[PDB]
Formats: sequence, C-alpha cells, structure tokens
Amino acid sequence: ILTQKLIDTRTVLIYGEINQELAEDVSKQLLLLESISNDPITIFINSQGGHVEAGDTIHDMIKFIKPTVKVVGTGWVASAGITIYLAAEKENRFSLPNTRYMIHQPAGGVIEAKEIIRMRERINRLIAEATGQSYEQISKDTDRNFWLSVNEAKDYGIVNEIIENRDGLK
Amino acid sequence: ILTQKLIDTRTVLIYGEINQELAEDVSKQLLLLESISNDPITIFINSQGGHVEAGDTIHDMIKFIKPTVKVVGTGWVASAGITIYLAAEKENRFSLPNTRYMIHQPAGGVIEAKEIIRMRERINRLIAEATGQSYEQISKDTDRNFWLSVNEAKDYGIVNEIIENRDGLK
Amino acid sequence: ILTQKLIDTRTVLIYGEINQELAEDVSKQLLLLESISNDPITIFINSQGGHVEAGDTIHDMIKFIKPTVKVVGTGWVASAGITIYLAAEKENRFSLPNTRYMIHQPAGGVIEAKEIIRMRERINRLIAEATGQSYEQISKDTDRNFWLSVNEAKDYGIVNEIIENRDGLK
Amino acid sequence: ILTQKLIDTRTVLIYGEINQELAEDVSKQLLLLESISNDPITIFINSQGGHVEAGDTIHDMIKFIKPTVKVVGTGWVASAGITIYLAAEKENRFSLPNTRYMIHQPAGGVIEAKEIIRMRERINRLIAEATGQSYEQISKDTDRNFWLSVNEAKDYGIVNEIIENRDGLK
Amino acid sequence: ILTQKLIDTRTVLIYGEINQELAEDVSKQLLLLESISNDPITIFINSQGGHVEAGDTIHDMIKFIKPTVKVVGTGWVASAGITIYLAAEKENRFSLPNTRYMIHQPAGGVIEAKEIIRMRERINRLIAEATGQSYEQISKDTDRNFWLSVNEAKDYGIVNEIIENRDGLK
Amino acid sequence: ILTQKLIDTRTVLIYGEINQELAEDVSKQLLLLESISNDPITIFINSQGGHVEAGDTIHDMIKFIKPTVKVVGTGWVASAGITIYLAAEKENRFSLPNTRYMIHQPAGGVIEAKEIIRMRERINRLIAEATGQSYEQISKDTDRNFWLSVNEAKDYGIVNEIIENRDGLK
Amino acid sequence: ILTQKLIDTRTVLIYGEINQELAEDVSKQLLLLESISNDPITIFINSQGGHVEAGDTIHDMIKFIKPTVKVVGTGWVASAGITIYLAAEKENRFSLPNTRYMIHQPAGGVIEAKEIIRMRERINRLIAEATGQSYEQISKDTDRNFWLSVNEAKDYGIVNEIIENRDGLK
Repeated sequence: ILTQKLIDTRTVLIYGEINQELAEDVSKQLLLLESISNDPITIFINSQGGHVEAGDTIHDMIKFIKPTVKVVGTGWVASAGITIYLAAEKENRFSLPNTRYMIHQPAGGVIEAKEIIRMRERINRLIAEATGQSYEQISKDTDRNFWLSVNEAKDYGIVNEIIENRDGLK
Repeated sequence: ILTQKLIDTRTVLIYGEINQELAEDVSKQLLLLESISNDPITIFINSQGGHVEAGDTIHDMIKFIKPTVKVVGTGWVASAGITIYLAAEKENRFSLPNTRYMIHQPAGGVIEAKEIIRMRERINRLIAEATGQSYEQISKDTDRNFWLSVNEAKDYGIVNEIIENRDGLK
Repeated sequence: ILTQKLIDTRTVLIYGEINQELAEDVSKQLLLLESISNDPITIFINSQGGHVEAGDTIHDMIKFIKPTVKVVGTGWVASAGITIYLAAEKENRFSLPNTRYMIHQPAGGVIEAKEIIRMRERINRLIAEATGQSYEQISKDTDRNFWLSVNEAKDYGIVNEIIENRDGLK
Repeated sequence: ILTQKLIDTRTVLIYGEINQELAEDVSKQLLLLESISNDPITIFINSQGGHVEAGDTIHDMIKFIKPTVKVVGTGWVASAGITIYLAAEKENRFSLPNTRYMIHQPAGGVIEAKEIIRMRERINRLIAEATGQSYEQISKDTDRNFWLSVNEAKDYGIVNEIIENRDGLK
Repeated sequence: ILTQKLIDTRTVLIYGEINQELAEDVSKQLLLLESISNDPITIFINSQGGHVEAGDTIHDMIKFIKPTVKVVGTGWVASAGITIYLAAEKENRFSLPNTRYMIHQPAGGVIEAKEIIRMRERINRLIAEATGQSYEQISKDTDRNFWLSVNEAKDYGIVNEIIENRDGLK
Repeated sequence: ILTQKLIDTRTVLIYGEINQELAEDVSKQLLLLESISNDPITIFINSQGGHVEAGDTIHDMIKFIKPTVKVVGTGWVASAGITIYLAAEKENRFSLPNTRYMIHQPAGGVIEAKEIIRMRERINRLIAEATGQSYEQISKDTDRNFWLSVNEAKDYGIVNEIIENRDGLK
Repeated sequence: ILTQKLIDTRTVLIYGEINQELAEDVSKQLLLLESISNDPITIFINSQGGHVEAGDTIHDMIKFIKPTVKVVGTGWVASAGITIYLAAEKENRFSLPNTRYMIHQPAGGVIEAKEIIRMRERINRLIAEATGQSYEQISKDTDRNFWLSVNEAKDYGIVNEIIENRDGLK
C-alpha cells in the first residue's frame, strides 16, 4: 500500500553519483512505470555526475520509454547529470530555485586520445541540440569548470522554467 | 498496520548528517505524505548540517509540496540544518527547550573562490529573508562559529515558539 | 502478530550508546505509541551515555508526547543516559536492584569554552530541578566521576522506587 | 507459523558473549513471552560471560517478569553467565551433562578501585544468596579461575538437577 | 504486484561486470521467464565485460531457452559483453544511440599459452559467425583496443538497427 | 510454503565450523521440530569441528529432545563434529560414501593444564561409550591426527551403515 | 508466486567456488525438490572447483536423492566441479557448446602425505568409473593441468551429449 501509492505518484529520484547501479535502478523504475500507464513521469535530479556510460543509458532510457518525462533539477546538476537532465524535451525541463548547473564533462568520462575526442564530440552535439546553443559554445564550456546559477542556466537553454510550488508543474 | 499508522502521524524525522541519501529518503516521505492528503506535516530536526546541495533539495522540497510544513528543532540545528529549518514559514517554526542553533555555513559547503562567494550570498539572502535580519547581520554570522541558545534563536528570528508539550503545537 | 503484540506492551528499550540513530529509533517508537493511545509507556534504560544532543532529543520527546512515561533503570544509567532517565516525573522513576548511576557529564558532550560552560549550566539546572538537589551539589557532581549504588541514587533523588517484581510497577 | 510455533515453546537461548545487544534481544523475548501468558519459560545458557551491566539487566529481567523461569546450563556457564544462571530459583536450575561452570568475575567487569570493590561485594552477595555458600567462600572463588565439573557445580549449590532427557524437566 | 508486473515486461538488465554472480542472476531470470511463456525476452546490455566463462554461460543460456531473445546495447558493450550481445540473432540486435562497442578480448580472459590460443580461436569464430565478418578481420580486431561508434558497429555487423523510441522495437 | 515444506522433511544441516552461532541455529531448529511432532529427525553433518562448548551443546540437545535423531556423515566429520555425530544411537549413525572421519580433539578445545586433562578425559569417555572402543584406544587416537576412511570408521564403531541411496535410510 | 514457479522448473544452479556454504545451499534445494516430487532435476554447473569435502557432499547428495539428476556443463567445469558433474549417470550428462573441462585435482584438496595419496586414489577411482577410462589414464590426468574442449570432453567420456537448444534436453 505504501510503495504502491509511491508508484502512483510516477516520480523517480536520481540523487547522487551516476553509476551502473543507479542506472539499473532507474531503468527498472522507468520500465515499471511505463508498463503501468502512458501517464507522464517526473524525475527529480540532484547529481554531481559520475560515469559517462551510466549517464548515456539513463538519458537514452528516458527517450526510449513511451511516457513523457518531466525533469526537475534540485541542489545541483552537473556533468553526466546534465546529460540525463537534457534527455527531456525543453518545455519539460524545470528547476527548483536553489540549484546550480555545470556542463563540464570529464575528459576520461570518470581510453585512447582518439576516443576521448570522439566521446567529447558526441556529448557536445547532444548538449548543443538540447540547449539550442552552438557546437562551439558547448565545446568551450564542457572543457572548463564554471557553475551556472538557476537564472543563468535558464538563459543558457538548460532550464526552461523555474518553479517554487506544485502549481508551476501543471 | 505499524508503518501505516506511523504514516498517519504525518511526521518526518531529519536526524544526523545532511547528505544526498537523507535528501532522497526525506523527499520520498514528503512526496508520499503529499499524495495521501493536504493535511499539515511535522518535521523534527536534529542536525549538525552536512552537504549544501542536499540541504538545498530538502529546503526546496518542503516549499514545493502542497501541505503546510511545521518544523520542530531538537538537540541541535546547525548550518545546512538551519537552511532546512528555515524552509517553513515563521509562524510554523517551533523548538523543544533543549536545543541550540548555529547559522554558520561552511565556505566550501562541506569549487573556485567566485563560486564560494556566490554560494554564500545565496544562503545569506535565504537566511535574511526567513529570519527578518538584515543581510549584513546574516553575512557576519554565517562566517563565524557561535551557538545560540533556544531563547537567543527566538530573539534572532529563527525560532518563533518554544514548546514543551503537545498542546503548544496546536 | 508478534510485533503487534510487542507494541501492545507499550515498552521502549534504550540500551547502549546514546546517538542520533538511537534517538531516531526511540522518537519513532514514542510517536507511534502516542498515536495508538494515551496509555502510559514504560522505558527500560541501560546506558553509559553518549552524545549530548541525542540525549536532549530523547529527553524532550519523552516530555513532549501526551502519554505518561515511566522509566526503569537497569544495569547502568550514566551521563546522557541520566538526562534521559530524569525526563520522567519523580514518582514515575523506578530501578531494578542491580543498577548503578553516575551523573558525570562529559565537558565536550562527547566547541569553544564559552559553549562548554553554557552546556554544563543547562544540564546542571535540568538535573537539579529533576532530583531536588541544589545547583551547587549537581555542579560539583557532574564534574567528577563517581558511581552511585541503587540505594544512593534513591537518596540522591534520582530513583524514586526500587522494584524487583511486576507488582511494584503498579 | 514457524516463529509463532517457536514462541509457543516459551524457550529463550542465551548463547555467546553477554553484551548490551544480547541483553536487549533477551529483554524483548522475555517481555513478549510474559505478555502472552504466565506459563513458565525455559532458558538455555551457553556463555563465557561478558559485560557486567548487561548480565545485571538479564538477571534482573528474569526476576522481574511474572512467569517462572527455568534455566538449563549447557556447554559452559561462566562469570556474567553465572550471574544470569543464578537469577532462577534453586529448584529451577538445571544442567545438561556436558557443561562446566566458573564463578570467576572480572575485576573491571570487562572505573576506580573503590568501585571495583563495590561491584565485587555486590556480585559476591548475589552468588552467596543464590548458592547457599558463605560470603567468604564466594569472595575467594570469584577472585580465582577454576572450572567446576557439572557434579562439582551441583555440590557447590549452582546446579540443582542434572538432566539428560525431556522427562527430567517435568 | 510490483515485481510481478516487472516480470510481465519480460526484460532482463545486464549492467556492469560480467562475473559468475551476474551469470547466476541472469540464468535464473531467463529460466523463470521461459517457464512462464514462450513470449520474446528483451535484454538491455551495458557492460565493459569481465570473466570469459561467465560470458560463455550467459551467451549459451540465451541460445538455450525457447523464447526469442532481443538485445539492446546501451552505454557500452565490450569484450565478454560483446560475446553476450552476439548471442541474439542478427535481426534481433538493437542499439540505443549513445552506445560504443569494442570487440577486444582479454588474452587471459580476465592458463597456459596453448589454452590462450584455443580460447581466442573459439571466441574469434563465434564473433565471425555472428557478425558475418571474416575470421581474419575478427582475429585482428579482438587483439587490439579500438572503440566503434554505434554507426560503425552497425557497419561492422554487430548492431542491426539503431533505435531511439519504443516503436522501433516492434 | 517453501520453508514450511522444508520443515516437513525434518532435516537439519550442520555444515562448516562448530561455533556458538551454529549451536544457536541448530538448537532452534531442533526445538522447533520437536514442538511440531515426535517424528524422527535427520541431521547431515559436514564439519571439521570447532569450539568444544558449542559441540557439547549440540550433542546434548540431540539427546535432550524427544524425537529420535538419525545422523548422516558427509564430506568430513572431525573433532567437535565427531562429538556431535556420536550423539545419535549407534543404529542411527549413517554415512554417505565419500566421507572421512577423524576423532582428534584439540587440546585447548579451539585454560589451565588441569582443565585440559579434565576436558580430554570427559570427551574420551564420551567417544569410548558411543563407539564401543576401550578408553585407552580412544585416549591414544584423540591425541593424534589420523583420518579414517568410511570403511575404517565403520570398523572403528563410529559409522554403523554406509548408504548411497534413500532406501538405505529406511 | 515468483520463487514458487522457479521451484517448478526443478533447476539448480551451481556457479562459482565449491565450498561448504554452497554445499549447504545445494543440499537444501535438492532435498526440497525431492520432497515435492520424484520428477527429474536439472543442474547447471559453472565451476572452477574448490573444497574437496564440499564437492564430495554435493556428489553424494545427487546420488542420494530419489529424483533422477541431469547435469548441464556451462562455461567451465573443473576439479571438484568435475566430481559433482560426474555424479549423474552417463546418459544424463550434457554440455552447452561454450564449455571447457579439466579433471585436475588439487593435491591438498584446496593433511599428511598418506592422506593425500588416499584422497587421490579415491577420486581417481570415482572419475574412472564414471567416465569408463582406465585408472591409469585418470591417475595421470588428475595430476596435470590440461583443459579439454567440449568435443574432447565428450570423447573422454565426461560429456555424453552436446546441446544448443531445449529440444536436446528431452
């Protein structure tokens, strides 16, 4: 009854390091919610990032499932966490007020130099398409370490709407 | 029946270090209680603080949900714990008698100097608005380590009402 | 059925170190029992003490809840454990025969000198009011390490009644 | 059904080190069995001893509860384990054949010299009253390390009856 | 109801290191799903590889069971993970867009030289048959470390179809 | 249903080191099975031995309970494991074919010299009575390290019947 | 329902190191399946071997129970794993295609020289009888480290039938 009603909220929490264990847990939750109904799913994300391949799986699983996914950034959203956040369509990307964002991507993906370049190009294109920023702007910003405030992240094209209450997530 | 009646009390305990794990647990409890009814929720807080981003999430989740949240400070409330405590509206902020308060915030948030400054400014404004104290007073006090007694915390604008029994939380 | 009938006894055990984890567990049990009925609760305490803030929470939670709380000291009751024990009204403070008591309080509370003094003064006043001893007597005794026998603890005003059987807890 | 029928036997096992964790587990079992009925309880004890305060609690809890407690020594019963064993009335103290007994008590109770003496005097009187031996005999024997065979423990007044089968525990 | 509906999706996740523990878990899931119905099973694979013998078991179990197995590569698929991936028939081999592939096989299988050669020959033949590539091409590529993009893996004969949404897995 | 039918077999497994933890688990199983019915119990023993006092408890508990206990040696049965094995009556002592036996007993019981001698004498008499061997033969053999084959253990009087199939345990 | 239907498959997995813990788990599963019906049991074995006495128990338990046991080798089957594998009758011994076999037995059984010889002779005779190979051939091969391919293991008399699909296990 308790977990059953927790499933009824169609909410997924992605808090902490992005790793294969978290990717499995999130994948299971998303597949379970998909099998129940086509109703929208809300994901709250508080993550500093982690492993690139785990971030890739969560990103792709979000786009793969039939239900529309809304994301709500909270606390911080960085690196592989940003990749996950940007899986949702622009109009479905929300933020709580006390959140900072960083698109920096680890070079190794925390592998040869040719693969580091390929990985970077792939992620740069992903972020560019999702935000509406040019490839060159993203390429510069993924290779440095700067935090964006919630308002700056909105101006950047990461966050679409800043919300404080439930009625903003209508 | 046991956990079901524990949920009926609409009570959340925030005891110990503020971290992403605790933030997830608290977020789940708050979302679960919200889905059940719009009835008020009581949070008992005993925390020395912890990670800024986890504190930010809990703070924002308290304000995000529809139910009115009452907070009861107990033992100690410090740093990131203070940020969480101050998420409730002033008239909903209570304290048990044997509690001390400290608004000191860790510089690193336990990151570049520019971001340390930004983080401090954000938290200073948050605490100033919640307490009614000036920005300058808060800015001074977050950058030093001094404990306030329950009575001093009341005079400071952190605690609204000191309670010993159930009837005080009417 | 097993834990359900265990809850029917309205008994809470406080055995071992006083820490935030134990404080959370005890808080949950007390709140759960309160929500069921206003019937009295019995707490058996076997503790060497621990963390001051955790002791403060348990002490205050005992006084906060509506049900009358009876305490039964067993084995040993010391330091933060004494603070918890003294939360119950004098006529509700019992002891099993093979128990020793020590009111010694750790200076750091196991923090600046001004806060050590404040903490000590607060706890001294708490113990003085509960036992009926003068502030000066308590102040002397919290700053030294001496064990009281069950009979001496009774004479001191800590224990009200020494009991061996069930009929003594009528 | 399995644990429910295990509770129907009204049997408690005290195997291994006497510590606060074991004291809590045993206390819970004894209180649970008491709440069910006033029928006798059988305790099988295999213990080298442990912490004095934990032994004191179990000893006192055995005497505290309404049901009559029978004890069956098995393997070994020593030190704090002896204190627990002697909580039962003499005619309710049994032993399996392959058991050895030692009344040696650790000086520190595994604390000032005055308290070591007080502790020893208290435990000496306890053992003297339970066994029927003089204080002087017990005082000598608690301060040395000698094992008694099951027959010697019977002659000493520790064990009342040596049993091999169920019918002996009638 | 929750795990029951999770089983209804007939989905298996192979995330992380390929070891005997994972092989047991996957074997149990595949056998359980087979016993329920002959309906198709979908496996999502995110793995860097691991132990050759565990990979061999999962590969063979996929081919052993009656249900048709579809595989979906996600994040990365390498080494022993590739061996597992290639257990499915070519037309049942899918990939999510953000995935890289590497057919490199560890020489020791992470054992004498004669057995290293035998192992390599066996795996080379397996990969050659599944992909349609010549033995010589596979032999070269398993003995070097190069990552294939999702498009290159498709051209290589590893991936048959790249999918972004549910409708592509019709 | 699964553990319920596992209890219906009235089978207890004693595999691995003989310690107080295993003694507690075995004691609980034997008492549970006794409370259900007076039907025979089968114990499979694969043990190198362990702690003497734990072996003594299991030995005595086997003889204490009302149901007839059959033992089946498997793999190896040594030291404290032999003491347990010999708790069953001779005609109820079976062995699987691939089993070796050793009656060697550790001097310390893995304690003063006088107690080492007493312990050895007690165990020697126990083994002599169970096997039908003279005290002198047992005394020699417990103080050396020699393995008996299943056939030699039968000739020694440890094993009564060697069985390969179910029908031999009629 | 999930584990209940998993039991309906009458399948046991022996994956990883052969130890007393695994022997207990396998023994419990085999006894449980035997108590349900006399229907055949299938065992999938992926094991490098381990402890001789644990292997002996599993081997003997397979032969002891009434149901006919079929074995399926997968990944690798070596040493103590080979002993277990050979417990099944020749016509019930199957292999998945990607499996290697090694009959090497550790001298110590991973103990005096006389016992090493006895152990080796016992295991040599066991393997000789099961495979149809001469004692001399087995004696040579257990004392060296050489891997057999699935086809070589078939020619050796270890594997009877190589299967790829379900219909081969008819």
